[PDB]
Amino acid sequence: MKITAARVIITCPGRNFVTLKIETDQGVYGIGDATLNGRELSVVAYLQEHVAPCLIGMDPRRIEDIWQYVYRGAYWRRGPVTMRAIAAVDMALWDIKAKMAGMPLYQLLGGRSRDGIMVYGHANGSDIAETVEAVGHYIDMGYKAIRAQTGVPGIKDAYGVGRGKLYYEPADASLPSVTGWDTRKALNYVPKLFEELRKTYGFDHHLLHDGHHRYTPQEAANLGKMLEPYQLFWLEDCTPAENQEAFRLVRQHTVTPLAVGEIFNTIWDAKDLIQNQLIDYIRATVVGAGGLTHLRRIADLASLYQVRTGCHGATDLSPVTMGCALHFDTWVPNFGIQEYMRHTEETDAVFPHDYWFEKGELFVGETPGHGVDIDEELAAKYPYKPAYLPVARLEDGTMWNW
Amino acid sequence: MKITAARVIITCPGRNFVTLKIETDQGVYGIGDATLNGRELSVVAYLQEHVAPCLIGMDPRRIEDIWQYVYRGAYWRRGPVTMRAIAAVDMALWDIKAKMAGMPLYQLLGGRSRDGIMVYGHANGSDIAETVEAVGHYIDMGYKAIRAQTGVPGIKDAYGVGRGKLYYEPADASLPSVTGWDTRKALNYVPKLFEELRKTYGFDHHLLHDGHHRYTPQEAANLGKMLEPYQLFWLEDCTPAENQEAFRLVRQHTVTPLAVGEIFNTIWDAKDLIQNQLIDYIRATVVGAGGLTHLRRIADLASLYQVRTGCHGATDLSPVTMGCALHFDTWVPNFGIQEYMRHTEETDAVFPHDYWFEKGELFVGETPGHGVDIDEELAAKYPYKPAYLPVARLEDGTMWNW
Ligand SMILES: [Mg+2]
Ligand SMILES: [Mg+2]
Repeated sequence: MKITAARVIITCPGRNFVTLKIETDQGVYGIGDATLNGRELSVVAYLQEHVAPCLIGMDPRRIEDIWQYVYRGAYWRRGPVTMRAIAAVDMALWDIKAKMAGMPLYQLLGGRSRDGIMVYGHANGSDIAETVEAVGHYIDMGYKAIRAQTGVPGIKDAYGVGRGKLYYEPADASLPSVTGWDTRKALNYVPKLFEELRKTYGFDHHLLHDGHHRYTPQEAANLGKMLEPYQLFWLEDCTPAENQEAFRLVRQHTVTPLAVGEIFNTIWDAKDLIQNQLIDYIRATVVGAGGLTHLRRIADLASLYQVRTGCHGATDLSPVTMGCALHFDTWVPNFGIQEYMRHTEETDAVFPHDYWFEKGELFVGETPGHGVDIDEELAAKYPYKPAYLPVARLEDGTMWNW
Repeated sequence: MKITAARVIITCPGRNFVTLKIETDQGVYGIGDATLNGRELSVVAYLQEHVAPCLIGMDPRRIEDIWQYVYRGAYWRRGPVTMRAIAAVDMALWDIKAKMAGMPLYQLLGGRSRDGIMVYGHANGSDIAETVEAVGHYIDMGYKAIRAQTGVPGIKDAYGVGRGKLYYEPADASLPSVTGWDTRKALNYVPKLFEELRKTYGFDHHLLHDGHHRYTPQEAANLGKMLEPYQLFWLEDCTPAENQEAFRLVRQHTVTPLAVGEIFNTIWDAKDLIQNQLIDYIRATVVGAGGLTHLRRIADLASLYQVRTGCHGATDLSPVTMGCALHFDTWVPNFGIQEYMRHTEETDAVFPHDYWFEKGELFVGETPGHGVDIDEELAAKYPYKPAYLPVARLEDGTMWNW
């Protein structure tokens, strides 16, 4: 059999989503997510103008060969745009293979290792009081894990605050919004949030915090130690990690669990963080890090050091990615947790899927393939609309890490 | 002053080139290269649909701030497409600053450290005999350094062979050409090429060889040792380097100089190769690794360990890049060598530049800015044409590294 077409579909049912649909001369087709928040059209071009033309005529059953073809063949390796394109192709090909096998994707990966998939929700407030209230709401709904983010007095638009209740939509403008930041103000406030959360709700629930690249290694170590009494599930992306040695000082000084990786796109971005045992959870995703084919390798390397998966799951990852992520989560032995930000009703309608949520857990269905599809007619009713992620600047104007 | 427009210009005067032109309300403008061979339109979209809109209204004098804005602001960091876009912006802004300062770019970087810029040419042949003849031609022309690449009996289309005499144009087709490879055949043949070159021309000339990612670390060590008697200037890209530990075995076993980096896009791709002293020449370029702003940092880190610059200089790097590269080469203290593949007459006409070639050396002119400009009217006469880099497969069909 052969690939007859590899079409890119763009839609904005609440926010932008890019999808690749690989069609065959056999009839069966597969789809994959290619969404890169804030730079969506670069992937559209990468696929439409370069990768797709090469796929025509190839044998879609050869997932590994095609992955290697697009990865090595690009010559210029790795990268956000590059790997999003490769991930889209990979997801679509596994979708096709699962459909042809007549089994839901997780069965092809090795079968079910668990029943439900534990997730964490997103509690945010303008201050500690409001954030505490927010966590209680998730506890009431039956969530086992909750991420808590609070605004900080004196800081403009702290990460994860004021852009949704059951979700967080950062890309809020036609041009990047500028947010503020001050480390000292945050170091003096954040620990108090978790102190209050434990005083109010006890220690039964898993509590998470996203440091969102704001701290230096020493500052992350400082914050990590200050958070130890509160037993967090994890302190995420505490410091920029292009330099994988960045987590060394943090790991040496605190026992607060560490997580990182949502912005990683290849195993090469995390091999040292994993092998040097600097993290507890790897956050790489199916769409961000080259599909099931590559994410499997990242998860396996992590398993050697008891590092677990903690897949990123914000709204900018389409339901196609969540479907693939849940099949992955259902099988992977070293599963840790799955981030779950709820999509809009319009998004769910455009991307019919076989996965549901109940009492703090996500469940993948038994539909052959990854269980997700795209209603092209409905998708066409929501035109693309430019939306950027914010940028952060220190009080003196210094460009920082949002 | 403010940026009034950031336009992307596409042209194909012999091959594809993408250029960014930043215009200001002051009148002065600057241009930068954004060409990514084989994936050109992905960068066009990255710039046109995402980055350019953000640049409007910004102060072009703030080179560092804008670099940080586009680098950190993208959120998804690093990458071939990402850094090509950033490099284009950076080159254009330095072009503007140099013009405003009324000085050729090298003066702003710290002034002249040398007169001419030593380059190396590209000698290739279907076999050793023809390649030897080719090296002699470059020696006759006054070249001080020559890269020698030979076809290998039993191997289909060895790297750098059969696609030009004074240059090598890999992107030779509407779809990726498939070349063959066999390591044992090459290991048994390549050393003989250099043995013959030294027997024929002696040891006065610098001789280079591009391993082009074909070998494993152990095989590169083997080849490196076999090449020692011939005193090569360098053995380049001997083994894939996404894993920076890949050069360890090679460095431990041979004293043949090593070079790597044409496909790198950030200092993060080379920090360990440099700090662990695994290479002698870093090949990163102004267009591949984020402009003058970032390449300067890469060169400086290299200098700490006496590693020198050996900028990649194939035809897919436009004259805009060569102009910036020569200003960089003229100033940088740890300059090693500059690769020089000649552009077509049409390309030189579309990109008027003040640099020239003479008896083995390139020279940058004194024109304010980086000395290069683009004739938009002429550029419009050469429409974009899809062209891909080849892929390599082993004899059994295994996707390999071209
Ligand atoms: Mg995060
Ligand atoms: Mg090379």
